Amino acid sequence: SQIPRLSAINDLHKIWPTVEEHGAAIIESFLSLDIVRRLNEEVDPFVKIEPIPAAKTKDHPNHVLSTTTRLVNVLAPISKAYREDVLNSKVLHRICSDAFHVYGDYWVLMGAVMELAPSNPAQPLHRDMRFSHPIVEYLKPDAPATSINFLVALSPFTAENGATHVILGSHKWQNLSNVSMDATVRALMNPGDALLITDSTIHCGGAETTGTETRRLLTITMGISQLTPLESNLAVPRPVIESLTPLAQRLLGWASQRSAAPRDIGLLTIRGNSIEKTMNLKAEQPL
Ligand SMILES: CN1C(=O)c2ccccc2NC(=O)[C@@H]1Cc1ccccc1
Ligand SMILES: O=C(O)CCC(=O)C(=O)O
Ligand SMILES: [Fe+3]
Repeated sequence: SQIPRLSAINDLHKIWPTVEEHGAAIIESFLSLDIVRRLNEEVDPFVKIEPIPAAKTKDHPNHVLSTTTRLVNVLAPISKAYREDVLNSKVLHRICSDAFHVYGDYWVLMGAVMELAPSNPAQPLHRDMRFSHPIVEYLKPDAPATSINFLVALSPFTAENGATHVILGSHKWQNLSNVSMDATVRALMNPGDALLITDSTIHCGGAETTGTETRRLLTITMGISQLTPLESNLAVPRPVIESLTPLAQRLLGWASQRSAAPRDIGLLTIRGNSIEKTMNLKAEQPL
């Protein structure tokens, strides 16, 4: 049984129901190739200078990722394509509002480019969020997913170059005794395609077997606004913030947030008023 493949335009309403049922779907042409090109060009130098995940100069080293992984997050100050095109993706927002409506507003838990060096080994099969949000393990097993992960190919995903592994249905597994690479299927994808999984989907990056190809992806973990993002936009220059849409501002933590509770009293408010109202935060002011 293979990962279902859906069109970003044609099949839009089918995407989240497909993930909710099977734990994974491939969104074909999630980002256009022109956006992929621009993202790539804009993040390239930051990828090249990024040290190892656990670099000694970091005061929050990532000890989990392999030394042949590079991960660059807080993309808004680096990439116009990301902060305009990606953060405003209609497809992305329709899926997130489909996924998160029971909880409320959602935001970017982390937007990162990952680049894997040739011969990068397969990651251990895993669910996300367990090195950041242990609260998630305490959720009842039937609780709606509180985060999801769009793994967007910025270069080709093939079985040979380490395309992601997923276990279909594994987001509903309580008993993990059956986890093995035996149960996986691959996300074979063209640049701009996205693999969409939930925080309970068991998955892993694949083994890069060519010894030559450098695989790159954009991972967008979207999560309910009641959960703290893994990354901070607090240091993004205010001019950059004020060039965004209000929606993009909210996604980066530069706006207040709402839950779905009928009498919701809000998140990140100030004596009854929003961040953006208190600070008189402008939007869509070009640089
Ligand atoms: C550790 N880890 C990340 O760094 C990561 C990277 C991109 C997007 C999400 C994310 N969150 C995570 O929880 C993963 C978990 C993991 C990663 C590699 C091997 C085993 C487990
Ligand atoms: O490399 C991949 O395709 C998967 C990345 C991943 O699962 C993670 O880093 O949490
Ligand atoms: Fe993962």
